[PDB]
Amino acid sequence: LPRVKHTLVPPPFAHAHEQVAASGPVINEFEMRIIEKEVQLDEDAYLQAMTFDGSIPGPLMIVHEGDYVELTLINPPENTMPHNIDFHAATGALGGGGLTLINPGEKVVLRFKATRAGAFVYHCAPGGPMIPWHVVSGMAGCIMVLPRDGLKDHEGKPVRYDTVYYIGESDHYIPKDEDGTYMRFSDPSEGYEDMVAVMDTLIPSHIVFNGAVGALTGEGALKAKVGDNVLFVHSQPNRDSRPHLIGGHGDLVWETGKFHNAPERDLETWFIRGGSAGAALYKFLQPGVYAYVNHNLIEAVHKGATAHVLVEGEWDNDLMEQVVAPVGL
Amino acid sequence: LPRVKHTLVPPPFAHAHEQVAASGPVINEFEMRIIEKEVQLDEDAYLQAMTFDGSIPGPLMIVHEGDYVELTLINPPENTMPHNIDFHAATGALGGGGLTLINPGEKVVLRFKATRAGAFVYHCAPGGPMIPWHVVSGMAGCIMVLPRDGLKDHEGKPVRYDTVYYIGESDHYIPKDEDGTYMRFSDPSEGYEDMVAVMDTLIPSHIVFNGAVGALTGEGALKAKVGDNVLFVHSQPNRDSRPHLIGGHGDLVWETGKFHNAPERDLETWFIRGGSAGAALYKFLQPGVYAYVNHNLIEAVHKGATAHVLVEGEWDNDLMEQVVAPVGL
Amino acid sequence: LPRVKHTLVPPPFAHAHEQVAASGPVINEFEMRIIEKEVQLDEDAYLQAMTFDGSIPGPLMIVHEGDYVELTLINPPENTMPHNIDFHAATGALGGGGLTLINPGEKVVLRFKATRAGAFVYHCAPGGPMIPWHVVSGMAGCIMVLPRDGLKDHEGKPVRYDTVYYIGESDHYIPKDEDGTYMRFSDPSEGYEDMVAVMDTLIPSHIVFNGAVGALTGEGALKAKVGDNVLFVHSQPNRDSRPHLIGGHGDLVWETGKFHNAPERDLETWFIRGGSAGAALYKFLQPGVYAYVNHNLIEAVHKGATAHVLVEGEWDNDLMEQVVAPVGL
Ligand SMILES: O=N[O-]
Ligand SMILES: O=N[O-]
Ligand SMILES: O=N[O-]
Ligand SMILES: O=N[O-]
Ligand SMILES: O=N[O-]
Ligand SMILES: O=N[O-]
Ligand SMILES: [Cu+2]
Ligand SMILES: [Cu+2]
Ligand SMILES: [Cu+2]
Ligand SMILES: [Cu+2]
Ligand SMILES: [Cu+2]
Ligand SMILES: [Cu+2]
Repeated sequence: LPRVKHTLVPPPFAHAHEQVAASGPVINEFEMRIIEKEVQLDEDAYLQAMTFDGSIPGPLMIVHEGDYVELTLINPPENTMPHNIDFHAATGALGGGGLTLINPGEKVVLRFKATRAGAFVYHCAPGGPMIPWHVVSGMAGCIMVLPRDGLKDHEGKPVRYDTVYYIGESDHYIPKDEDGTYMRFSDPSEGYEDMVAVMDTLIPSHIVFNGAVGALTGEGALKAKVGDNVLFVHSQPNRDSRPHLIGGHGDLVWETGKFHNAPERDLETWFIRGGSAGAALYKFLQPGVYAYVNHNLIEAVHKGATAHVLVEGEWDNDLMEQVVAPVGL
Repeated sequence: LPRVKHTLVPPPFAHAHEQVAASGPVINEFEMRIIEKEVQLDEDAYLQAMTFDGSIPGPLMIVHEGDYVELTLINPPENTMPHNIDFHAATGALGGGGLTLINPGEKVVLRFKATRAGAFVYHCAPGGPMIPWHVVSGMAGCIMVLPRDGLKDHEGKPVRYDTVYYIGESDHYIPKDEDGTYMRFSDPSEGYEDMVAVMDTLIPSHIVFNGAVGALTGEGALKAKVGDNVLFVHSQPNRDSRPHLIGGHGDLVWETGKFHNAPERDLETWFIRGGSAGAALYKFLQPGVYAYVNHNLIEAVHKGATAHVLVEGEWDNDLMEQVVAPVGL
Repeated sequence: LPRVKHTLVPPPFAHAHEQVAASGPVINEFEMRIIEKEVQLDEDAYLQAMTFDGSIPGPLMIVHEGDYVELTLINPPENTMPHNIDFHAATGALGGGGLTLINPGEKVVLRFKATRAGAFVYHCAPGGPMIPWHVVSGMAGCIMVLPRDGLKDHEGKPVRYDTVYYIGESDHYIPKDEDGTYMRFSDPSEGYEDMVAVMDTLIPSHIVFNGAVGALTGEGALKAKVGDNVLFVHSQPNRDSRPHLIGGHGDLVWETGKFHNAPERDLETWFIRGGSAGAALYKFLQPGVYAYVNHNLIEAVHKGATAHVLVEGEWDNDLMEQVVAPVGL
């Protein structure tokens, strides 16, 4: 088999790829470096993060069904924790968790066959209580396994996207000092017991896209043009989400994320099961600002789960028109 | 195009309509008036509500796929807030939110084309933090866009309902005084900061059908007869629900709510994604009292999410029979 | 019609049955005894349980679509509560609830026709507030109604399992003494008011498989061999779950649980709606330890929702291989 090396791009973007496989099965080589660091979630709020390649989420990997994935995972010596990786895309050894546990200052190389098409979470899962703590510290990402013959719709005809954005949603449990302010810590372990108490309540303090409140707004706002077919791949490794495109729809949605399943059409809001990634296509019809949200609007607005899409193009009054502008009674 | 004016009926009922379109595409004219008022949720519990037409939920609008909807929205001068409307049925301008923001004492007229069949939430969404607050104050409703050729089942054959009921479920976050009693306020704004703290916990104090605990029980109990095919359209603008008909089933269920998708059959309980409306048909087989619930039974019973259906007709012992009555051991 | 008597086996196992019906419609006789008892949920944590046959969940009953089910339900005189049973599999009388309410020291015999294929919750539901309390005390179980002609896949071809395990997930609301320790009580009623306060927060203290933390680990660990097609039937009577097989997938999944619906394939995680039971088949490919979890990993690890599967067989390096073992940088 040919081998193909890849250079990962941080989310929400995607490394280069073909939808329809150019070749026969290949071996896909990726490398990631584990990075522990405090990140800023919001104006007043920080997280002792544990990341794949410095990002929340970890970067998107793309391959085709029946390729192999061979990943060099590196845990640099300044890190304080063992770490590993579980690919939900993979068969055996706890998704690879059982074969990839590395200490600060080790590497490991795992190969699995991508026997199943879909977008799949991958996350760290060291063992027992370390499993939820590491995930809720940001250590999760997504791999997308495209059918060899590109995407097909509900009746088997090819559909093609012009753009893919990877939206990684994550819940976090930032504990608070006696004064009601979020706590800062020097390292993750110092934060461990107080994070646990928050985690036990199952109420996230933040729920964010691409690692921070507003990360996908302002300078981070996603971009498209009328007529673009955009694929929105959305992961949530630990808790449910109900993605909605305000002003738009899901044209084709695989909310359970697996491309050989029939997608649903015309959805207003769909459902991402915690522990999973889903995918929705939408072809933009109208220019202007859109917002992509978790539709528990408390989660979208008070917790952080809002992204913006800026869309240029010609407006169509047939689809919508302000007939009479805001006027006195 | 012909224009058709409609007189809205408050939920759970529906204004008059045809399932199969009588005509070609038409323009559907609706008008609603925004009403802010304290409503009573339960014996000891009140809400500073913000409503479309005085009801929680806002009334059901019905049209056919490819019609237009032209809505006059009015915000009377005694109201204290700007308000707007986002139709999830609509394409562009944040579902119409961006073109319908009106101050107390203004109106606006929005037209959109109903290009997509299904039941869809519509809700107020003024901007930022006002978005979740206004929704959780009751400002949401549903529009149903029926395929031109009526409803079809999993294999494309026509199915027809004899009755539709619109069940609008809403979560609310009523804050409490120091003594553990729910607070009352003079206006919504006075309640804003204390409601926010409750909202941040993501735990609703109430979760109600048609605006109040027991609203669809007693005098409000829904009604049918053995042999009636009833469509139960169920909205939840902000939080998930898991509707179940006790004693019954969903014969055909579009839990994501969009009629061109294949429905599922024989369901015991289905799932309404927060931010969405779904629909289930059931043809009654047995007379007697049924309960329609959110099947987190804590939500159904402690929070308010229970409705009753009273069904008359002949009992069938073949389906169920008490073989031996309650007798001593 | 023939009558067939059954001897129930406690979960996670299943009484003997045929997948494809041996005979024409029959009458299935079952008997269960209600048992109230304190059970141990975790090292430091007990529940005033109310059970069908002494187990959480109550045992799995299996029949074929169009059979009848005739159940003798017995409430022994040492119990302190009335109790009843609602089969979600059943049509009329609140799933049988309305015809089966028995006092301590009575029995009742209910017959219903199993007109609908799928796995269905059955639970106690005495009336009003007793409904959620009795369920969250463990009184729920599952009945599985197999199509007469066995299971079929997405395109109608027969699929056959070698093993079925019934995984019953339950949320519990164990209140705590002033010192932060879980309370013990002498009887359920003594615990009623303090459990209620916990229930009102909607945050479970425990969320367990087969009635206790670790119940399906260690000596309880599920077992299979490479090449076994295992059916995992998973119930949750009151709250949602997101089952995931770590190291595996759902080959065919009916997450809403009803076998005449098309299953989805290749799922990483699926969704069990509170108030329902779902089913997933998986044919093991790799030997070793797997974990079956609720993929809110806080729920899986901090709350109790983890089971283990121990699988023997030959390892396949084509599916996965540790290319380079854990080595220094
Ligand atoms: O396949 N997107 O360039
Ligand atoms: O319609 N977006 O909340
Ligand atoms: O279409 N119901 O009268
Ligand atoms: O079966 N109704 O809770
Ligand atoms: O049908 N399992 O022996
Ligand atoms: O991939 N199991 O958390
Ligand atoms: Cu880690
Ligand atoms: Cu996982
Ligand atoms: Cu408003
Ligand atoms: Cu919305
Ligand atoms: Cu009971
Ligand atoms: Cu039930």
